[PDB]
Amino acid sequence: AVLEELRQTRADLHAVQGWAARSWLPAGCETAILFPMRSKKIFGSVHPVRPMRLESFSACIWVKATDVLNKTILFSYGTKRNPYEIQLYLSYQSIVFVVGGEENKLVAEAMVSLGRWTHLCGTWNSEEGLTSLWVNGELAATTVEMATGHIVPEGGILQIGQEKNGCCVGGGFDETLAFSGRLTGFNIWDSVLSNEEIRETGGAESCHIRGNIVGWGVTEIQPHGGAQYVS
Amino acid sequence: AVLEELRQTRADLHAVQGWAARSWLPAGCETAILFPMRSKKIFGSVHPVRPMRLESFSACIWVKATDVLNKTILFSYGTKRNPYEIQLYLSYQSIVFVVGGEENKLVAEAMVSLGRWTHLCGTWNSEEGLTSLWVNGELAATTVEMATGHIVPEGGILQIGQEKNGCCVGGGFDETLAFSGRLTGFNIWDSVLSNEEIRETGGAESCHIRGNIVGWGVTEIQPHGGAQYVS
Amino acid sequence: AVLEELRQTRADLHAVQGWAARSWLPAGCETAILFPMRSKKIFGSVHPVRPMRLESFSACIWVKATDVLNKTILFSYGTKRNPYEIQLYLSYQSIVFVVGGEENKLVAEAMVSLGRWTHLCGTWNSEEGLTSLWVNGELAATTVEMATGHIVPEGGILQIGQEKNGCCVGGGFDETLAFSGRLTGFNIWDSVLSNEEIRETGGAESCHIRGNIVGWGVTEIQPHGGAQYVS
Amino acid sequence: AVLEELRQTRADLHAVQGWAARSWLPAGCETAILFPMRSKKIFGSVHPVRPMRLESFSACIWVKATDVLNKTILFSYGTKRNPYEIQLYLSYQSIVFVVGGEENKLVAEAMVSLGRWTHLCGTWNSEEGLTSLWVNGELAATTVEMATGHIVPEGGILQIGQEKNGCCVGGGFDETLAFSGRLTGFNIWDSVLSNEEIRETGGAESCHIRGNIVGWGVTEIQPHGGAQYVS
Amino acid sequence: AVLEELRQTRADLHAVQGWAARSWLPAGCETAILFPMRSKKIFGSVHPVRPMRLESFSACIWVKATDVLNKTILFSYGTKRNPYEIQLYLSYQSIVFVVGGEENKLVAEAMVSLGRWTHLCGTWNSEEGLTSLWVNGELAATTVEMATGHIVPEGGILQIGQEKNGCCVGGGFDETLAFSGRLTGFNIWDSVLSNEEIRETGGAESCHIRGNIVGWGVTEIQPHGGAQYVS
Amino acid sequence: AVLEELRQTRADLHAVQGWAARSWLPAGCETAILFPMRSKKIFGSVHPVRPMRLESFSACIWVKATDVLNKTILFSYGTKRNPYEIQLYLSYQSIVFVVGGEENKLVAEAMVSLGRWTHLCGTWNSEEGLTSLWVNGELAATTVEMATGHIVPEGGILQIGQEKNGCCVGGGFDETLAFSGRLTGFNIWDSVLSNEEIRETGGAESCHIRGNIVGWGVTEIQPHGGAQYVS
Amino acid sequence: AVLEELRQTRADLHAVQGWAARSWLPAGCETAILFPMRSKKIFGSVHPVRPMRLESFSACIWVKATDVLNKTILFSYGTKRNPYEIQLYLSYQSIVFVVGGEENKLVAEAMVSLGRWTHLCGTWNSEEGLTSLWVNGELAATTVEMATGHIVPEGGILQIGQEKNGCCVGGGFDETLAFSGRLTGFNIWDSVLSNEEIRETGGAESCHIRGNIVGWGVTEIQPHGGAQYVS
Amino acid sequence: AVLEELRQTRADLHAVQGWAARSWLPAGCETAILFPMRSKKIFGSVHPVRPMRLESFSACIWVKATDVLNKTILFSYGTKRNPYEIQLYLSYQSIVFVVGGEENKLVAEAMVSLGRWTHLCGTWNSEEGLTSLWVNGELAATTVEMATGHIVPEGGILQIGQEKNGCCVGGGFDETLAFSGRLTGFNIWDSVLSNEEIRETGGAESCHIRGNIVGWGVTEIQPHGGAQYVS
Ligand SMILES: *[C@@H]1O[C@H](CO)[C@@H](O)[C@H](O)[C@H]1NC(C)=O
Ligand SMILES: *[C@@H]1O[C@H](CO)[C@@H](O)[C@H](O)[C@H]1NC(C)=O
Ligand SMILES: *[C@@H]1O[C@H](CO)[C@@H](O)[C@H](O)[C@H]1NC(C)=O
Ligand SMILES: *[C@@H]1O[C@H](CO)[C@@H](O)[C@H](O)[C@H]1NC(C)=O
Ligand SMILES: *[C@@H]1O[C@H](CO)[C@@H](O)[C@H](O)[C@H]1NC(C)=O
Ligand SMILES: *[C@@H]1O[C@H](CO)[C@@H](O)[C@H](O)[C@H]1NC(C)=O
Ligand SMILES: *[C@@H]1O[C@H](CO)[C@@H](O)[C@H](O)[C@H]1NC(C)=O
Ligand SMILES: *[C@@H]1O[C@H](CO)[C@@H](O)[C@H](O)[C@H]1NC(C)=O
Repeated sequence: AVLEELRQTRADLHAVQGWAARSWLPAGCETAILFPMRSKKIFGSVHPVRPMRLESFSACIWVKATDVLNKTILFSYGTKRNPYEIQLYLSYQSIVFVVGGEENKLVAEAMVSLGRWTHLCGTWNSEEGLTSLWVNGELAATTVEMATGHIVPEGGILQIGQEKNGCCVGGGFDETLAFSGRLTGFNIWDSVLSNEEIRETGGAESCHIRGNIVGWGVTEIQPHGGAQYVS
Repeated sequence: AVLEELRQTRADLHAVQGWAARSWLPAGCETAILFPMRSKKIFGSVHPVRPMRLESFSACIWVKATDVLNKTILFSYGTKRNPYEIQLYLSYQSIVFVVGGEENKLVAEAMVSLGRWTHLCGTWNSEEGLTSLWVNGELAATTVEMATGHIVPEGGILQIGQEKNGCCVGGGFDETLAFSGRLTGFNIWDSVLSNEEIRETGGAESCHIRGNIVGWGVTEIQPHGGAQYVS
Repeated sequence: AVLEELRQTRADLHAVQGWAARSWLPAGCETAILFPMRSKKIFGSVHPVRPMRLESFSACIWVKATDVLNKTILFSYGTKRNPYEIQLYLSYQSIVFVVGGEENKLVAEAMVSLGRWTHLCGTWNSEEGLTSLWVNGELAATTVEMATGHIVPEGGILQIGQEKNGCCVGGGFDETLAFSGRLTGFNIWDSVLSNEEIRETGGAESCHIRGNIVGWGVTEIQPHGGAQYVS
Repeated sequence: AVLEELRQTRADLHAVQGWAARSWLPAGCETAILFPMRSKKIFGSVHPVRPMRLESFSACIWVKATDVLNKTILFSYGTKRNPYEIQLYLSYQSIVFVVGGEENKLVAEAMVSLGRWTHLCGTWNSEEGLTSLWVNGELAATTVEMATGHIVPEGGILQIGQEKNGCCVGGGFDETLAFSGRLTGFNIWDSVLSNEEIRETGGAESCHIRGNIVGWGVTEIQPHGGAQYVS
Repeated sequence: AVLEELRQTRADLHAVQGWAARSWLPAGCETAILFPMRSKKIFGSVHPVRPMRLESFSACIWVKATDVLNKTILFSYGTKRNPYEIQLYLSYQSIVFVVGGEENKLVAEAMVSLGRWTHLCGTWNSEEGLTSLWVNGELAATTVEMATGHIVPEGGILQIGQEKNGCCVGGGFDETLAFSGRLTGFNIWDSVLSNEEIRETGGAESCHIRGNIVGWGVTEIQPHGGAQYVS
Repeated sequence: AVLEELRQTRADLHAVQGWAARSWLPAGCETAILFPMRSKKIFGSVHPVRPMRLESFSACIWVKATDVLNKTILFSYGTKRNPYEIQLYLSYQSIVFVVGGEENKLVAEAMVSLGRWTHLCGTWNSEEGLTSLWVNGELAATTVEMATGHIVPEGGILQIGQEKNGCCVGGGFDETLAFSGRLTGFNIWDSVLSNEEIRETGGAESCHIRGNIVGWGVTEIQPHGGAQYVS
Repeated sequence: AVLEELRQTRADLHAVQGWAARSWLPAGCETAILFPMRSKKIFGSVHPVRPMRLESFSACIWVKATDVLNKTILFSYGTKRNPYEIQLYLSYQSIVFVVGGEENKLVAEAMVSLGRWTHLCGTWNSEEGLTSLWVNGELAATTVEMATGHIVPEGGILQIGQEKNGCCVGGGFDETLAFSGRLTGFNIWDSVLSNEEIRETGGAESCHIRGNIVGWGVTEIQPHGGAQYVS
Repeated sequence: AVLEELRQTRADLHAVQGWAARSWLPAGCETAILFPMRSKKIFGSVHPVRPMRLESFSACIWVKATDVLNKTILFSYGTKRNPYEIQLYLSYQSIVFVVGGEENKLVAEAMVSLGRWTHLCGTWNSEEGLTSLWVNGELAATTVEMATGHIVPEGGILQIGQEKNGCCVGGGFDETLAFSGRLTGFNIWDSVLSNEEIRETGGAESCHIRGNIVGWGVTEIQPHGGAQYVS
């Protein structure tokens, strides 16, 4: 009796199953930025209140990439002299973390899926260049003495979904570099997070641990070019 | 006991039944463009990165038409000399595919419903003009030697929901030509898709197969005039 | 066993109960206009393609009013000479239908609730001025020989939520006249709808019967001043 | 049998549990303002129709603060001469109510949570300065003879999420003062609400009791700088 | 000797003769409004600080009409009920002054030239409707008992170059009624000016006598649609 | 004595000589459109009130071209089907008039100077295609039976300085075809002007003879992309 | 002979006499701000690079007032706490300099003409409040011990033509306080200028002496509401 | 007789002397860009049609600087990697030409005046780095083997009045580097100009010699931030 009716109740709930699953957001975040397209002018400007005069930093982010090219920028900090200060991006299947210069990069192979949220986070300290990438909370890659003894200066432009090219011409950003998908939980810290801290940054009810420099839901992140807040 | 309570549980879930059903999206697409009204200025501009110098193409699309007139444009590619290069549209009850010139068209009669999503897709190769229309994955119509030996040139304007008229006067598009409804999953390929490929393009978890020329969620599709992204 | 866990399943579904109920829309309409506030500049312009040279008309509408004043305009058609051609509005508790002139009005007392959708609809034919108001499908009021032998001319401005005052000064509309709430299913017909037609216009799956003059989801309705499309 | 199936039914409903919980709104409010970030230009201007020439007032509000600093403004009324006429704000953990002057403040310690809605409401009468703060319906703090014999004049600017600084320079608001979170049910009364009235203002189906001076869903509350209506 | 070189000096000054003559402005006026075209939406809004609750008024204007149709509006004040309260316009060759309603008007035949500045001033007192038109300082046409015992109420919209038709439709102003040319010295008084005052208003150094209700260079005149301030 | 001081008077007037000469305008025209650069999106839309359903037409224009390429468009009228209905342009040194189609055209060799105003007027009647080009009032080149028995239809877009390419893509107009310089006195007639009328149109005090279809200072000309009205 | 022709040469030059006189600018200034009207929202923001933490200051300005009311503001610097820090304004016929607060002010009677440029410069040093007003280079009125021992703090907003009221309400500036006319040569110094320097600031070729804090043609002055640069 | 009246004629012409002198433009240039202030965001973008893949180039510009700081940029071309490719700027009194990098530069001491137009042209060929600076047509300073064997690549942004800092942050350009004054005749050539050509570029009727890469009145120059075209 009850089982038979439960059959049709489940059949009905199937309609809302996918509708709720498609708009699900990771952690406890109630807002995210949507890049519906790889444009020549789509990006998001971040305006940290605290200066970026940082020697050690651990930048985490929740990403869901619809299409990943040879080079797709998640977030990137770049000054006038050197546009590749901090730059997390995605290759065809790997994740690349660039600190200091374009030549100093750390690559973690084949642990990013397209339509699934992943907590990509990258740590780096200037004492000996001990850089690491954690994906979904477990170590993905690590290297030492890369960009060692380097300090990212102030005045640089930090963006999400693009690299420093400027939009004083009505865009001008390289389309192939753009990011198309969803971003949330963008946090940057002034110190190397501990292992447990990195694990708990990408948990279930974890969208309330925000960095001091850039904090999701606190810092001025304004999208441009077509990106929008999908609350 | 449990059955009685299940009665009221189902009665309660009835309230969310329609609310979830009305905003349901086809395939796995999490975003779509809404044309709430037939205006003189409503359309959506598409900006393919790859040039449209194509001899064979298979253009798929998910459409839900609120009202269909004698001539309602779903998508249309048109150059300066000939505005009817590629044009998929809807008659009162039939679906029309135009390639090359307005005289060359293929008509499939009475398989489009108003308030229901349908995966209209049109294939065409210039070797002998073998054109086809598949609706919901099964062949709807086919013809041979139409617009044969024709090449759609570059520089043309591609739009969704309207035809090439231009909006340098504050609109100017013919209202009767406009489209009012919902569009999603707009993909254009550079080659004739195989039968299984066409079948799987309009499946359940099928909103991740995108064309190389125009790909939903990848290409710059910007609405104008009142059209908007209903995420 | 099953009953006990069903208790907590219902407790869980309670959280989504109200969230789905609050954004529920009447009929089968998937889109509506939200007037969040009574501003000096909030309204919605309607642009019928067919001229308003009508002798008989039946104008239906779905309304949910957050706050109703001495005079709150739902929709209003007004020419340059006479701004009170057609005007449906709400008094403190009654519904008023004005056709032809401000002196010719029909009042139906105390059948409008604030936070609940109601299908207010008004019919009028110029042969003898036989005007009627139906609320939720059942007759609310009726009168004869009011504005008889009158023809509403063309060129008039039709708005939803305000009356004809113009916004060439940055607003100027009377705040007290404004409408704050939700509107959907705005339809105007060129003929007096039959009783069954009026009953089925405000049904359950009834948001696909649209008028020839103004049709919800077909005609150009553009909000202004703060009103927005709440899909 | 039924129990086993109910196990996976609950497992499935878990996906929509959090999705519905994250966008839940308090009382019966169907609309709210979202401050996604602490910008230099984010706020919301309120335009009461009735003048603020009030001697006694009870200002209620529903707030959900993502991050609370040393000084975070929920709402603030300020004239040209004295910008601190009325100002409700949040310290690190306490709630502060300022009436008349910045020196006259009432502080209620440690009853505000970050990610949870709370019905903060403040009452004040000028007969003897008997001011009170109610949090979630129960008394949080109270004092007497503070700003006694004072009248808040007219012409002042009332904002939500910021204090009176002006935005004729492209912002200029102090970032640290800004509010980042969600606001709803902003009501201001011309008289001291009774205890039962304050209790029922922050109830379950209580988002229909609105003040005469400022009423949520009635008064012109236009956000600026990045604040949004999250319907 | 000197006489011979004077010929070349005059020939040189010839190049600046016309260039200075074309941009010459009448009276001592240093600024004027240019209506380059008869757009569908060209006009200028006037926002008098003092209310238009006037019984007797004198209104002057310096006009240079590039093209005059059957009906070309210089300025027009109109309320919601009656859009033809005050309206000065030009027929093919005559000047028409309308006060109260279209039925009662004053016409002065054939004293307006196209490319030449003319100082048109219409006066009217409600005691007996004694209305007069003065062109370039000399009386043109006078009538008595027209719109007698009439009072132009407040709230009406006053414009230059168009009638009261509203621009909430993206224009909508009748193209034919538009004004294309140059306007300056728009003044409206609360009392019928004396003959000597009328003569002095249209003098040489006379762009410093301005009306109390509307005063050129003091009142808020906002051009729209293509009209611009030609300083 | 007088001659000596006249020397310095002439020396002084030298400073204003060039300043007045550079901003000189031809005919009695007091306004003109300036195309400072050959932008990708610079043009001017023209919106004739009278439809372009014309069989015979004479079109004049005063032009001062800063730089003339292989193809520089002064004005161009083009429909959706055929964008080359009417098109007057400049080759490296010649003036080209196109009516009907690109195949049939009239060319007048080497009578256009760059920095000097020239009055180019092309006439054409459909009775036998008798087309003529008049430069500065004297006939330049005439031909017969070109585009004979052809009628330019309605709906076509008419622009100055560009072709019909549409700006819904944020521009897209071919840069090379653009016009950079100054334009004025754009007039189009519904009949072939007589020889004396053609001479008078390009006279000294001749900026008051305007066409019925398009008339300078009467028709609606909207510059776009960087073009502006240089009064 | 020469004298006779010189008569007509002078008659010719008469046409350009007034045209050049009306647009004349004082000093060697090549640009100025025009306030065509006393709008509700007309002003000009000034953004000094150097902070206003000044104890002694001299502030000059060239002013030409079309209409002067009971209180018309030339420039005004005001902080959040005290909006009347520095404020130079005009009464019906006198010039008023306000430093520190409203109570302490300096008044110079009847030396301002409406349509004539005047060089008003107010100096003030905090050692003993020795404040002075210089009009056209000759001292107008001086006082001692007014606002003595006072320091104007930083963060205050400095405007020309209005007070500190804010425009986040779409204006809100008091209309009466507005300034309508022309302004130029706005300079503010960090030290009390010497008498010879004061005289030289208002000379003939004197639009190249600019203050260190605010300098005309160097400091960032943005007109708003209708004000514009009349070059 | 004639001499006496000529005295007053000269006295009258004195009034227009300065008014014509202040708006005088050099060469035969009829248009120029005005930088009224040193805003945080004032500049002008230049969009050369021909790519900047140049080995030898000569770049001229007419400049009139109101205020010159330690570093004031006239024009600057900079790529992403190296923002200092080409950069002409002014020190306190000298003119500096930078090609390749900041380390290698050419300085010409003390030949720039503030309020006077000067024709600064820098030439450089990569064969041996033979760079030269010509001021007003006479060589100022030359050097050899500086940036030798260097090629300025494509994609770099070229601006007038600022460096390459990007305006995606709502400005961000360094205020000190900005340029405040007037610019015209901006030309860049693909080959080192000859000495006679250099002299002719800065002549009297010399505003018709324009470069192939960037040509004044041909290339797309868009002012931003407050800069405007002073025709
Ligand atoms: C992938 O991108 C890198 C730079 O990010 C590039 O060096 C490499 O060649 C690319 N792989 C290709 C093009 O196959
Ligand atoms: C339907 O549209 C076609 C063109 O798309 C037209 O030829 C045909 O006449 C229309 N049918 C009608 C008007 O009944
Ligand atoms: C209600 O409104 C009507 C006009 O719509 C007005 O005549 C009447 O006086 C109002 N009732 C009041 C003010 O009590
Ligand atoms: C908290 O803010 C108050 C003012 O609102 C301030 O006086 C106090 O010092 C702050 N507490 C700190 C800075 O620890
Ligand atoms: C001129 O205009 C008036 C109304 O302004 C109109 O009545 C009259 O017919 C017009 N004259 C014509 C059309 O010849
Ligand atoms: C000049 O332009 C025409 C088309 O307008 C073109 O056919 C011709 O080749 C051009 N001349 C050249 C490129 O030398
Ligand atoms: C002039 O203005 C002052 C304040 O600026 C005011 O106190 C005074 O009353 C005014 N004079 C009048 C209103 O006659
Ligand atoms: C002038 O500017 C240069 C850089 O352009 C700088 O190195 C130098 O120190 C400056 N001179 C000063 C600050 O006196």
